[PDB]
Amino acid sequence: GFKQDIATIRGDLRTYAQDIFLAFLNKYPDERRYFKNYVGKSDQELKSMAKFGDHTEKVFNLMMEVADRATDCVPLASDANTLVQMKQHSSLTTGNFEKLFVALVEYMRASGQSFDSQSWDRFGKNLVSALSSAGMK
Amino acid sequence: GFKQDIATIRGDLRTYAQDIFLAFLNKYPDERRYFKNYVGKSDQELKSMAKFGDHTEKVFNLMMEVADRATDCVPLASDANTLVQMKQHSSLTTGNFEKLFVALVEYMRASGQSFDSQSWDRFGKNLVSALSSAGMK
Ligand code: HEM
Ligand code: HEM
Repeated sequence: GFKQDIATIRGDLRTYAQDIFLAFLNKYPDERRYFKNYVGKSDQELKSMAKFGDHTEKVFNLMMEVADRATDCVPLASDANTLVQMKQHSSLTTGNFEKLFVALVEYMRASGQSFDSQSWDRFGKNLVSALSSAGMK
Repeated sequence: GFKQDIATIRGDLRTYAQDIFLAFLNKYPDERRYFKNYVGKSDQELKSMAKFGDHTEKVFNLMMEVADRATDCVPLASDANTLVQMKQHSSLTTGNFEKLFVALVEYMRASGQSFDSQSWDRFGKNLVSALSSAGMK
């Protein structure tokens, strides 16, 4: 289920983080604009970039922490606030977060693994509602 | 579902509040110790006590608001905080609340209405979880 999924992703965090983030960037090309050093690079080129692996891993590490702290897939208000006031997110709207989770859910469904995709869909929706109440447009 | 259940209970609150609270007290006789004037009385006698109906209704008026304010059966941290800080609850532990929901879920399953008993069970567990986080033993 949801808790096992967190253990699965953490077990090979580097791999899952890179593949899911690329799935996100290629599904929503407009999103790459927020990350100027990823522009004009193929998937393999990015997988070779030290900063790419490190950053994506850090993004997913925090996502897993938030997911582990949640109750019945509902994130803590404090975690939502933390994501909203991070300077790196100053610019962002809930729309950007919805797209990430759509790509994440689609990735899980398309993989071979037995992820609890329904819970992740729920988690993403609840997280987006939480960002909204936290003041994100 | 859960949201419709809130509307159903609100539509005949006094009746539902008394029957469920009576179900609670009769399943757990020991819990009546927290309510001084309820010992040694039959159900019909309690229902004729103005104080019994007035307080049970107020208890359910608030319970429905907490449920209404919840996201995915997960109550707001602030509502959990209010329940723990209420002076009338200074001597309670999460066990008392757990028993109340066991009785409430049993009541719904035994009735003939189409209540979403599974959701109320989840709500009860998540609320107990929230009470513990708010400092309740
Ligand atoms: C709830 C999901 C998300 C989490 C947990 C998260 C987490 C993080 C973290 C921890 C960092 C700092 C990285 C470091 O330490 O170097 C970061 C940076 C950043 N995030 Fe997020 N993020 C999320 C969603 C998003 C979304 C949806 C966007 C926009 C499509 C976004 C855009 C950025 C950008 C532009 C940076 C700075 C760029 C960089 O580090 O190269 N993030 N994020
Ligand atoms: C989350 C479920 C609960 C809610 C929303 C709730 C709500 C309330 C409210 C609003 C009052 C004040 C009523 C007034 O104005 O007189 C009250 C009083 C009280 N509650 Fe609770 N309560 C809950 C659970 C419990 C439990 C599980 C117990 C322990 C069996 C309990 C014991 C009491 C007592 C002893 C009083 C004061 C005695 C009395 O009013 O006659 N409550 N509660």
